[PDB]
Amino acid sequence: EMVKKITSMNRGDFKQITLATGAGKTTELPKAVIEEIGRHKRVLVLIPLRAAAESVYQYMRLKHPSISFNLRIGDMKEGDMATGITYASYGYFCQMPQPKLRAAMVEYSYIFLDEYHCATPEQLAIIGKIHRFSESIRVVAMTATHPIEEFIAPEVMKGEDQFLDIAGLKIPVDEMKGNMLVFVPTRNMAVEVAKKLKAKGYNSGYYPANLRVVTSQSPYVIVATNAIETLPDLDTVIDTGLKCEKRVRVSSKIPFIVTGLKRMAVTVGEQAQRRGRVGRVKPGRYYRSQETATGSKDYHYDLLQAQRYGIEDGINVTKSFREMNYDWSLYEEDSLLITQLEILNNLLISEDLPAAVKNIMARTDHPEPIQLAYNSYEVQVPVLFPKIRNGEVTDTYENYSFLNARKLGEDVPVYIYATEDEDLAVDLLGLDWPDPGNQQVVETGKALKQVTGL
Repeated sequence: EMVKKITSMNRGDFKQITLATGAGKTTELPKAVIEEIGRHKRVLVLIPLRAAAESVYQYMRLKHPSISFNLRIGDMKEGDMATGITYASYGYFCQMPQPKLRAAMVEYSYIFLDEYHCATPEQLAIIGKIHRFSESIRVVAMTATHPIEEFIAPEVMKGEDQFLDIAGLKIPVDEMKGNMLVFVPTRNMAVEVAKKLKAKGYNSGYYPANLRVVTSQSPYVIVATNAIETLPDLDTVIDTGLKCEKRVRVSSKIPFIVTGLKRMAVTVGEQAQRRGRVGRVKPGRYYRSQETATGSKDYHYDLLQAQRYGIEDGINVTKSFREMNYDWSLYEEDSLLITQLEILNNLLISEDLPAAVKNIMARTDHPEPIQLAYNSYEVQVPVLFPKIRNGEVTDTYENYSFLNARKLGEDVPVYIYATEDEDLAVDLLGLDWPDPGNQQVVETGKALKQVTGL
């Protein structure tokens, strides 16, 4: 039925498709579109995960031997002209330079965007990069967006006397005749307060081989992280409603960009994963905490990692994102931070990147190679900041391949981009970030003070 909606479209129109019925919104809708449009025509489907693109590819070449199917999760294909439907990852087209990306994308009758709501750096790069020639393409963006009892589990006050201590959540002792699953933010608590249940008397386990031995005996009470990737006869769910995910702080004073792991609330979909862990077998329970699960995923960190894919081509990934989201209306905007990340994206690409630094990004194991690109405007040698452990300065450092870095000492560098832990060392060692020495970063700073005021 939605086929004649999709087949109304000219080159230069976009549609958002909400419906996600059956085991394949991304399987059945393009099938129906290529039935109507013809097997002589190439159709593109873009899937976040590499494995999901392969899984859907295997299933569709099996259910449908009349229609041709193609997989693109690896290396580039030059002059690629496969005539059927193509299941590809976003990372695949993220290899492509802008002439090649254009040359690839105009060759399709339709381009289907699957699970745009994940907002991975490869996703935000692609969707922003294709909107640059939005006039030449037909773009369709689709998404997904037994009894369970609701109680907001109340927070435990310090020094307080039919309840048990579960990381500051009030859950009754009577619910320890069942089988319960604890969701926690810190990668540390799932070792510690999971040990505590065993130190209280409750049979417990953390986050494969250790899981199989733990799962068999009862009562079982497990503390776990975000691993949907079901469960042996799960009775009850407890949720702290929080997670540990990356944030980006922007300031007009050095360091301009600060990033790191932070305790933030989950989304509605990410909560539905926690709400939907029990129930299917028998009517189970749900105990969340007193924080609102957000409507959208806060993507601003991934948007920063996304800027890396615009450097070689000279594309402002953040500018390209802003305009795409004005036309297509895919995501929620924090106007101020988006506006702030843009001026930094003007700094990032204001100059040609030095050939040496352009090598280091490609071959290193640094989790944030973008940090090297931002700091190259002020620093010619990367700086090893002493690692922070349990909020305190250590003697340990990060050994990252190809960095050729200088250890901090007391010499504090002029950094445009820093980490919370790097910023904390400078607080705690009793030290100060110096002022900008390069005028282009001065210019960016003046601009960021201006855009916060309004």
